[PDB]
Amino acid sequence: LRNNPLYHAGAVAFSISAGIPKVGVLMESVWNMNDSCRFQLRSPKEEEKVNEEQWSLREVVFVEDVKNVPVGKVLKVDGAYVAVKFPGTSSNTNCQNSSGPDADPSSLLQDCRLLRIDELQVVKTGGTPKVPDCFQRTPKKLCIPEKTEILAVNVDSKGVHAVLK
Amino acid sequence: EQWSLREVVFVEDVKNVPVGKVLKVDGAYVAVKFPGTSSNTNCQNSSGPDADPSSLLQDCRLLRIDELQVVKTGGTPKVPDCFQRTPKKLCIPEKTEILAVNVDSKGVHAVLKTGNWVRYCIFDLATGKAEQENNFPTSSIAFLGQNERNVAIFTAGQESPIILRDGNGTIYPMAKDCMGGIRDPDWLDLPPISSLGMGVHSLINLPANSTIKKKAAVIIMAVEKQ
Repeated sequence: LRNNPLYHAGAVAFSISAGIPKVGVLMESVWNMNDSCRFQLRSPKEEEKVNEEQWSLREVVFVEDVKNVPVGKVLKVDGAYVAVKFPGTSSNTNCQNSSGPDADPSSLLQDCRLLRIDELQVVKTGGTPKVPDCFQRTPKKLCIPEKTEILAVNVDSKGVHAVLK
Repeated sequence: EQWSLREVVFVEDVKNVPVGKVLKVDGAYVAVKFPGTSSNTNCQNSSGPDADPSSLLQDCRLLRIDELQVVKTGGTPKVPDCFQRTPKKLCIPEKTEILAVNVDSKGVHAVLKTGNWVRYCIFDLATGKAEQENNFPTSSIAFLGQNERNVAIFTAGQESPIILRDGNGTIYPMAKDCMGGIRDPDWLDLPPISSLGMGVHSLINLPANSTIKKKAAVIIMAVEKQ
């Protein structure tokens, strides 16, 4: 879909409140980084509600956009419209095994979304557009002034702090 | 051939009014299986349980909901038939006697007697009423002639001219005036006609560049020898 959010429901993130790092699964699609969204904390339906908090994305750091960036196979094209089978479109979560030859062919209709061609973006051999990782995997050099001696250093979210002689 | 719809009569609005069964609804978009949408005319037997599920997709059109109309238990909207299957009465004026009648696409043509008066009448089939009625400029007795049973109003067929006959067997020389009335009789100096033939004939024997049109009325006159 062309109208992709910044992060999708299901992305795993952590928030550091009260010094407790809390790990939670994003419950809704994020459209702007200055908003606040609900996260279900993860290690007859009250237990499902008991572990949601709403947090702002400043506080939250996404580890993974695990899922829910939707890629489907175009099963038909017609005029301005298209039929596309995406993973997870079936409201019947209990139909995870109808991949047999006896799959009621109405189920394949139930599985596919009907959209307009202009609402879709073609996925090329490079995969879906990756959200850039927020972990600086490799060491990055800092611009140390010349002819200076470093007496002490430390770190914080604010950046690097150092005493220079 | 390219035909002007004015001259065409549709016999039966046969087929090609496609009813589809809605197979899936997705917000404002829908998938509908309509008959004859499979470009593979050779898939007429894939109605088995092993029917490749992709074939069902190939068979159904994708549209928006606003482009569709629900078919109710009365079927598709019938185009009204152009053939008046049952007899329809015409609005005949009271106290009139009918001397002759004939037909054409223009409607019904009849000669009506009213006491000592004689009138020529054209009837509209939509309303059933006379579209125009005119008294003859000649004496009514002269039209009634020696034998009123001889009165007639012959036509060549469709799109035809009209030939009246009086009670003497004479062709009555009709013509409209510029007021919509009847001009003085432009006499023909003709003997009586015992019988007259009727029909329309093609003139395709003509060259395509002819000024004479590709149609004509053919009239055969059994003229009496005086």
